[PDB]
Amino acid sequence: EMVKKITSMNRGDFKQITLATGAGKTTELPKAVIEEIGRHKRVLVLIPLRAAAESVYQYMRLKHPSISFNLRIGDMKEGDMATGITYASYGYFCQMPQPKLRAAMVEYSYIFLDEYHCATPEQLAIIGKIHRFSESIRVVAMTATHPIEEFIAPEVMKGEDQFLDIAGLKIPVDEMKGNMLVFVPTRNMAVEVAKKLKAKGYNSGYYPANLRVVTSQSPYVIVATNAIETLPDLDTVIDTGLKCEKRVRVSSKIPFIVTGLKRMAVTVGEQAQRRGRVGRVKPGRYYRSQETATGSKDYHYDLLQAQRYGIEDGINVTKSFREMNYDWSLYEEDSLLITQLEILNNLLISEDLPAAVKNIMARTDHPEPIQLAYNSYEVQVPVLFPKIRNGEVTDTYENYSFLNARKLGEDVPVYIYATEDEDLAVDLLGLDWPDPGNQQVVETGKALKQVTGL
Repeated sequence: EMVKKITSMNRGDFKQITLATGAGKTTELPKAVIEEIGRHKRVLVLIPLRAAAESVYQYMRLKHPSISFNLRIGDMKEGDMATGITYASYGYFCQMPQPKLRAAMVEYSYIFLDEYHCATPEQLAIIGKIHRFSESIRVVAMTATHPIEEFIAPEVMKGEDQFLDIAGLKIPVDEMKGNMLVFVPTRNMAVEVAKKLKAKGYNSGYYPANLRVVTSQSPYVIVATNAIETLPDLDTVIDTGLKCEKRVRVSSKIPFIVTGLKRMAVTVGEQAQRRGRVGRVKPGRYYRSQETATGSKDYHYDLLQAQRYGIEDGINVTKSFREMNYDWSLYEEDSLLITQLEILNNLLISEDLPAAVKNIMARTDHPEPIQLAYNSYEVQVPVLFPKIRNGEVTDTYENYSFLNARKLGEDVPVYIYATEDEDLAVDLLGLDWPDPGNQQVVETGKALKQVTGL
């Protein structure tokens, strides 16, 4: 039925498709579109995960031997002209330079965007990069967006006397005749307060081989992280409603960009994963905490990692994102931070990147190679900041391949981009970030003070 909606479209129109019925919104809708449009025509489907693109590819070449199917999760294909439907990852087209990306994308009758709501750096790069020639393409963006009892589990006050201590959540002792699953933010608590249940008397386990031995005996009470990737006869769910995910702080004073792991609330979909862990077998329970699960995923960190894919081509990934989201209306905007990340994206690409630094990004194991690109405007040698452990300065450092870095000492560098832990060392060692020495970063700073005021 939605086929004649999709087949109304000219080159230069976009549609958002909400419906996600059956085991394949991304399987059945393009099938129906290529039935109507013809097997002589190439159709593109873009899937976040590499494995999901392969899984859907295997299933569709099996259910449908009349229609041709193609997989693109690896290396580039030059002059690629496969005539059927193509299941590809976003990372695949993220290899492509802008002439090649254009040359690839105009060759399709339709381009289907699957699970745009994940907002991975490869996703935000692609969707922003294709909107640059939005006039030449037909773009369709689709998404997904037994009894369970609701109680907001109340927070435990310090020094307080039919309840048990579960990381500051009030859950009754009577619910320890069942089988319960604890969701926690810190990668540390799932070792510690999971040990505590065993130190209280409750049979417990953390986050494969250790899981199989733990799962068999009862009562079982497990503390776990975000691993949907079901469960042996799960009775009850407890949720702290929080997670540990990356944030980006922007300031007009050095360091301009600060990033790191932070305790933030989950989304509605990410909560539905926690709400939907029990129930299917028998009517189970749900105990969340007193924080609102957000409507959208806060993507601003991934948007920063996304800027890396615009450097070689000279594309402002953040500018390209802003305009795409004005036309297509895919995501929620924090106007101020988006506006702030843009001026930094003007700094990032204001100059040609030095050939040496352009090598280091490609071959290193640094989790944030973008940090090297931002700091190259002020620093010619990367700086090893002493690692922070349990909020305190250590003697340990990060050994990252190809960095050729200088250890901090007391010499504090002029950094445009820093980490919370790097910023904390400078607080705690009793030290100060110096002022900008390069005028282009001065210019960016003046601009960021201006855009916060309004």
